[PDB]
Amino acid sequence: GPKEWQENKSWNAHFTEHKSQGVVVLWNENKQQGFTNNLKRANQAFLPASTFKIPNSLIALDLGVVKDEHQVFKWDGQTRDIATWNRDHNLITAMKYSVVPVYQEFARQIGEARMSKMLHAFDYGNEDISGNVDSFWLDGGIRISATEQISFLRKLYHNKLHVSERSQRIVKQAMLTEANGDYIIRAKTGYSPKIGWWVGWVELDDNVWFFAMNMDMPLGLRQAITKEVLKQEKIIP
Amino acid sequence: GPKEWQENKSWNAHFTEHKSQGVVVLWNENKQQGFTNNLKRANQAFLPASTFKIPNSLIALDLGVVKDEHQVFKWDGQTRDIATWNRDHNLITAMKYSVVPVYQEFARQIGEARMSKMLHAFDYGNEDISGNVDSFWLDGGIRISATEQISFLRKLYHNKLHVSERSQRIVKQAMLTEANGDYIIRAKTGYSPKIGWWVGWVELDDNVWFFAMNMDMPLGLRQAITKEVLKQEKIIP
Ligand SMILES: [Cl-]
Repeated sequence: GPKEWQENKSWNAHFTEHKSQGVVVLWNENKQQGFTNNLKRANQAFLPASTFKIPNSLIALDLGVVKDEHQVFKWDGQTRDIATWNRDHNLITAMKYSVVPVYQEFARQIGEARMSKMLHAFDYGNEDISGNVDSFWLDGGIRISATEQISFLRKLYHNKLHVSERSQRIVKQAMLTEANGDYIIRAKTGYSPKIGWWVGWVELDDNVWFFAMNMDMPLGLRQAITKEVLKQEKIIP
Repeated sequence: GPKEWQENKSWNAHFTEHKSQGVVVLWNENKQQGFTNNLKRANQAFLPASTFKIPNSLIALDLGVVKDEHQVFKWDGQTRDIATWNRDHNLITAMKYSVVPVYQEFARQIGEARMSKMLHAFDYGNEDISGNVDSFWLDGGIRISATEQISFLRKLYHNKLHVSERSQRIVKQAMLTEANGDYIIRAKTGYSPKIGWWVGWVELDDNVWFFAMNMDMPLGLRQAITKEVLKQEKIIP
């Protein structure tokens, strides 16, 4: 009978087209079935990089480190290389522009004990915050696979994570990336030197498709390759 | 001192382009200043038509008539003129396709006493539900102006309406109409033979512009005219 996970290697063409190497993982929520071009890489655990802003946001909200999505976190006045980082931000814009220093301050206020407890409660990756509490998702020991990202995102979608419903609704709002009359994408990018990510889901009228992709050494290719797979599968026009 | 409200009649060109007549009202949240092509019409009261799905959704959720945005309201099997109505819906798709019969069922469950009490607590228009409990926003006594729509929407945006924060967040999610890297639109269309509406807001990185437009005897002109004003004011590209 049918399998929970099927391999579709025709998606490799979308990586080959860009001389890229990576994995796309899709989960059809109605059918309760997943699809990927590479089942091995789909289960390979990598640094989450800025995809960690999803659980980090949830924890900061649930503990009151972030009061709501409108609270302003003032620029500390240090000029950094990414220009959009050198300004005041709220939760919405800090996630949109992947503003690392804003989330590093969240993480310090959360603190290591609560961060580790919350990641265990979330069943998140290898749950390992070794390193600095304000950088482990960038250069420490935490590792999460694409299928583990799907599992985490499905819990978030269904408000099943062990944080308040309010925290989950606000983070799903902050994840909003694109919407029109055909679909809604809620997602988060991530970039580290060796790995780039895009994880999230596509809401349709009568189904949800969760996705998690990563690729070696990326940036716009993360969304472009993912969208080529979504188009091939007729999920988006 | 500066004016809270200013009239810009140059926007009339976007109406007369289509041999149309109406009002657009804009509110700049950061500046606390409003702009309109027609100050008198901005404050005249009209039937809300399907813009009433915003307060109706809020009330149905707060009273538990609708449990959440996933609850399915099955098609009653009656083939109606609008094809997208002849199917099962949840709150998200019922608002997207303006599915009148789903919301009439909400209104019947809410009932006259609780509907009137809620609209009073919302300060919603003339607070008058005279007419049929399940059609007064289409052919009964309720009236609201464009500036009153703005004031109601600002309360919703800030979670200041009387109902639970949860109900307000769910309805703001259901109002999602369009999103990209430049802006987010949360809005609701309204149509009756007499009046057409588009009300909502545009979220930018560091500001939000509320809008309410109505126009005589309409359909796509509602959004098209509003966007021509937003483009003229450099709110959207
Ligand atoms: Cl949203």
